[PDB]
Amino acid sequence: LEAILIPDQGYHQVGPADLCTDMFVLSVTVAFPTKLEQLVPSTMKLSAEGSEFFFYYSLLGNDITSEPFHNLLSPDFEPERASVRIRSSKQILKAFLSQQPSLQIHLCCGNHSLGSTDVSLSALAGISTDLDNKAATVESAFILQPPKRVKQTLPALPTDLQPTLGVAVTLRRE
Repeated sequence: LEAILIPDQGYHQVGPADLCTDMFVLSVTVAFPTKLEQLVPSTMKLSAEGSEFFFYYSLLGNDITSEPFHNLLSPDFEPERASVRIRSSKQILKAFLSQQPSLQIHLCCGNHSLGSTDVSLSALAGISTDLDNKAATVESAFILQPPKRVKQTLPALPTDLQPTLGVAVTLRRE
């Protein structure tokens, strides 16, 4: 199963076009970054202003970049939503989402990743038990991790203040 973009119609076909004809909307919201400064080592001194950061992920092969921000201590980040339209059948779409790799969201500087988190799209498929009547949403604050630590250190506990990003993934009929 693959999501084929129909450029003139602005949706992605999942399944046979003559059998799978229902319209769905898959939305990703990113919001409320916290403690992003902890993704940068304390021995790396950034100048007060002049840096530009943003968030990136890929949604069904579509590149999604947030508005830029310049202060890791206070991103002042307005919540941002991206949505893709999908023409499929309820059962085919769930199977497709169950086979997808995790949604990977990066804190970026240029083309460098300062940290990333994974959001399970197969978990969204599992809770999509009532799409005829209610949209299904996977939502939480997800922990951001830097790309490469040199040595193993004592892991942070889930109760600890770590870099996090609010991520909500919602699936519904159109």
